[PDB]
Amino acid sequence: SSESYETIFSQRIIRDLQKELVVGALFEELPMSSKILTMLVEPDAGKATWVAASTYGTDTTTGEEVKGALKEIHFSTYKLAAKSFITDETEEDAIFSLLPLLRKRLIEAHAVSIEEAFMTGDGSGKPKGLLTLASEDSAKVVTEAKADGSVLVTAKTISKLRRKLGRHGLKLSKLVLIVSMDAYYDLLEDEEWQDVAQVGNDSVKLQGQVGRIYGLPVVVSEYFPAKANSAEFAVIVYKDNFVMPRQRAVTVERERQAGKQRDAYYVTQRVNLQRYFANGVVSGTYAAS
Amino acid sequence: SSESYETIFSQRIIRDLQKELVVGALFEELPMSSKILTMLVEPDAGKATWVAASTYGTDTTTGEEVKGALKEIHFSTYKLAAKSFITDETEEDAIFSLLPLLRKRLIEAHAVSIEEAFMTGDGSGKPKGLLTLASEDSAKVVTEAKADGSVLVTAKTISKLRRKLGRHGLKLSKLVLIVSMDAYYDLLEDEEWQDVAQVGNDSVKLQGQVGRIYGLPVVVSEYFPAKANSAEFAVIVYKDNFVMPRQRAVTVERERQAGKQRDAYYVTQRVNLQRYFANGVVSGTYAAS
Amino acid sequence: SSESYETIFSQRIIRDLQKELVVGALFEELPMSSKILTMLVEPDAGKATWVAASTYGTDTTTGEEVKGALKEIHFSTYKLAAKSFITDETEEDAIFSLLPLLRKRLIEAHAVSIEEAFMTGDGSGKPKGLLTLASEDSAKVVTEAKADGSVLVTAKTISKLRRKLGRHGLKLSKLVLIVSMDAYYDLLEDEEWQDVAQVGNDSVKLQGQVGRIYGLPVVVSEYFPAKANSAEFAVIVYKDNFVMPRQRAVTVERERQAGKQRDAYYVTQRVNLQRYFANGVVSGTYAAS
Amino acid sequence: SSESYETIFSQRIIRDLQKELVVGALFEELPMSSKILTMLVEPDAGKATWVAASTYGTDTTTGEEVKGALKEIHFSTYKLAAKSFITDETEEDAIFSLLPLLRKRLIEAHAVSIEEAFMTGDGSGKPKGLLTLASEDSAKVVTEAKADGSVLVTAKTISKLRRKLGRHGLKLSKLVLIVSMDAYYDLLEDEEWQDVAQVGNDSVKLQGQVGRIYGLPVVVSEYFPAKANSAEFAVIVYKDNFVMPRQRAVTVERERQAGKQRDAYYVTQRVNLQRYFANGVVSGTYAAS
Repeated sequence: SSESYETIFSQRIIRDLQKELVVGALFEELPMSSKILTMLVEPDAGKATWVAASTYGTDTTTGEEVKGALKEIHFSTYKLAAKSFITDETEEDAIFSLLPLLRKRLIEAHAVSIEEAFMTGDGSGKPKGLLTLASEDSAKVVTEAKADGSVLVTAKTISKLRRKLGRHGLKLSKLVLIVSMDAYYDLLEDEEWQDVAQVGNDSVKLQGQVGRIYGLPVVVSEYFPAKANSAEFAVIVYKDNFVMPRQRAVTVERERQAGKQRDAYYVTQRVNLQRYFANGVVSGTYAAS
Repeated sequence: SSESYETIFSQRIIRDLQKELVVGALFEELPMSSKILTMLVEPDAGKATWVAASTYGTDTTTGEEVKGALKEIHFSTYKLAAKSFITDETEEDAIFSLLPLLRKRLIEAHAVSIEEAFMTGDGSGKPKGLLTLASEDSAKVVTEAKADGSVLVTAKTISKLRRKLGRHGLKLSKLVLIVSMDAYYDLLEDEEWQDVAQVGNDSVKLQGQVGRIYGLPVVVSEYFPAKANSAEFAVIVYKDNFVMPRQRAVTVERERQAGKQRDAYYVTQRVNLQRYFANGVVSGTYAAS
Repeated sequence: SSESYETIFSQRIIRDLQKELVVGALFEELPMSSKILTMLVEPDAGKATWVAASTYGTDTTTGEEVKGALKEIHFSTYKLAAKSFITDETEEDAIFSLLPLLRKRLIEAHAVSIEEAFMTGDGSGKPKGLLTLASEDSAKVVTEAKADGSVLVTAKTISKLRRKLGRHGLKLSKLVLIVSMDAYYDLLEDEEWQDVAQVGNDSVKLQGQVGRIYGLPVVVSEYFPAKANSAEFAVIVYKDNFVMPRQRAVTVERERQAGKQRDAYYVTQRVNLQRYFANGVVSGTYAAS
Repeated sequence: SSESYETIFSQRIIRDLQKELVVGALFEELPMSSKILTMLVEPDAGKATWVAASTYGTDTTTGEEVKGALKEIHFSTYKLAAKSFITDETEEDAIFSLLPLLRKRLIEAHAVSIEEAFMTGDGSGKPKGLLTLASEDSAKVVTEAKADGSVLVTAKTISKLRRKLGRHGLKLSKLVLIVSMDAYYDLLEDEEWQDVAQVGNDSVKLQGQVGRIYGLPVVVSEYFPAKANSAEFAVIVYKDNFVMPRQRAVTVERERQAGKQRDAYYVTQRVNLQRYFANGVVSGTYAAS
């Protein structure tokens, strides 16, 4: 068995085993099944639930009241997908060892670029991605940090960030933060360490990553491209905004020629990303100015 | 058609299986069946149970003597419904495995709403809430920590109110304590810190809640409003104070029509959770003042 | 029905779990067959029971020698019971779950006042009370403390009294300590720890009690009357000085009336507190005089 | 006859026990098989696939995106060994078995040289010391520890080193570092211990090599050169590149006699190491600057 049925199910074993690279794929693994997944619920927005039934239980105010709502809420995927160019006609030179040692390799780049597009993706070919999203959220809190000019890397920006989002977003459950390593090195390697920047392990016995800010643990890995202009952050509630539609099977369809001794290698699971709301994150900013 | 009667024992059973929030969502639970479980009893208030009964015995002060007692020990219930359909009308091009995909979220909305109604609450339709309890208990004598910033994150507060309720009840079974996240970091991974909440299991040993301050496990659960003023404690013994007359085994009310682009699955719950005695809970305190 | 032999069992097992109040009594609880138990021996309050019996057989001083200890070794326990009564009218509603969840409080507050008697009681109706028996041994010898005006004794008195029944009490196996909670606040949270007070956990090892001096587990409070004139300490070797004859395994009888539709139960108990010899606890004073 | 056809197979098990030298050979065995081991493939430059390819899946920069890449996968260890001998005329003291005294330090010195060569190797015959490998890349990046003249041994140094690393590297997952005891001697006996270096063990639990910088079980050992210039650290992830290619199992080569009272136990070795790519570790400097 070669490019057939042998380094296949361990590929998905890796692919769940690499859920483990998570610049923010800790998100709500919606396990999709058919396709046009489409609930038409009302949001978890605005309530305030029942008067538990008697006479006129707040019968003057209000009713329904805000949104609410009915978004509605349709989802599917992008049939997300991978492929492994190598030399395959000469693969029968009796090794079977080499090749799983040649394996793993590409689940890495697979999931990494997957998360890259998952935070930097246009809803197009790949689904949606944070920095597009937070950009099209108009979330450039312009510009409370100032684009490498003046290293104002405290938390006041993050403070009114949290207190902008605190309607919708909750308080510190979980509420998260994906910065730049430059922003890291601006908010770690300092005395500030506010509430926490150091160390954000610190105990540990809880889940997340390097760094904690104000209770929010911190993520880096820089898909803002560097210096001055993007967000430098991703201050978002890790609950009230975003789930992860994955559908079902990745499959390692290792087909044949495909010539030049480089024969057909293909991997493929429909996954996606959606939320239920308006914004998760106001961040940066720190932009062109 | 589904969503009328096909998955319900499902929902009640998984609601049993995450009735599981170690904050109040288990307590002194009475799986009730009356509408109002009423009695007129006189528990541990007044007596002086046996006394010597041979010579003199109860002849001067005071007769009743003080409380007492009476309440009366009624136990109504509180109606904890939800009301989230989805439109099954044309969202039906073979879905059905959405029934193993849709649900789940809804009792999560239930139990979060349940707890936040549970700890702060008015008795009107909810029970009267435990953080509000300490407010109407005034169990909340200030100050013992200075109001978000240079907060004396001690435990002599704890010890003082500990024997104060040990004037009420006794000591160290259970005695419990619900904290803020502000009190989470403010008394986890500070120095000393305090009595004991290093480690934070703190053994773990017991039946289960994170932390153990001489027997007081540490509940964040994050519903204290910060802003310098609230408690950041909840000094109570559980195993004295407050029972849960928990009423009904839940039926959803997956009602069909409700037509014209919709359906109707109202959901339900009925419990009650009731003060057993007098003043058996303290909190904070710590406030802004 | 209920109020019956069927429900004494969940009304009598409460004794088994809360005879266990570690607040004032721990002895070899004698299991009694007869009632007015008595031995006729003279215990070893003078013996010395061989020289070898040798070439001499101790003929001169003295002729008995002293007491003795022919008391003679009597026992005669004490009936102890609250009257129990439930709403013996209203429930024909088969609640039952009720009288579990209603009481376990009668055995309890029964035991509460029982230990108020145990610490403090003139011998009739109760058996022996501690501070009343302490009020004959000159246990409250004058003085050690300074009448509620910054009282200064550490375990200084404890060393003195520790010598004073360093007499035929050895040290610290068992020999234990009860104090007051006023004594828990004038000494625990002192700096002392004079060998220990603070923190007195001090592992927490086997059974033990709250706080510890020198190894000795420590109880406080209530049943110690404060008012500066007291024993605010209670030191004794439990093992030598005092024991529990306990006769009546628990009977409560759930015969009915008792009229006015509320009927009759009775939390009968015959146990007894008894000792042997002479002065076996010295503790206080600690005066107001 | 011993040292003949027996202890070789014991030398097998000792070579399996001398897998265990927890300083170096904590990499990844490639157990090769023909002679040289080699797959055909060009290193897959650009993959980073993710088959979108919806429209022109990025049509600008670059178009490869990486020259080239062909390094490549073609590997062979060498004829590595330990010469060994004794005079076998003088273990004839009814022994036939002083190999419990004799070998081990054989196998010690074998692996001692081996991991020494991983500190101090040449790339041909021996593979490589990594300080060598530190040198070629100009990973010796200055100025950090000043020349052992006011040594600026900080982790801010290692922070800029991670500013290199944690891009293509991760953060402390897995990631490692090998020091000198002089290099540890600023991190032994200090308070610095920077964001985390504490301390050594500390929990203790996992691979816990001495020093725990941001959770790095740090190997000291050192067969570096010391004084002013070396690599005081080794900011790496072991799991980045860096596999052992190895060949066979054990072979000691026992041309026995060989007279002149000297044997020939040629304790071979057919293992190796190379990395896998380009940059893999920064360390130093810790120069004469």
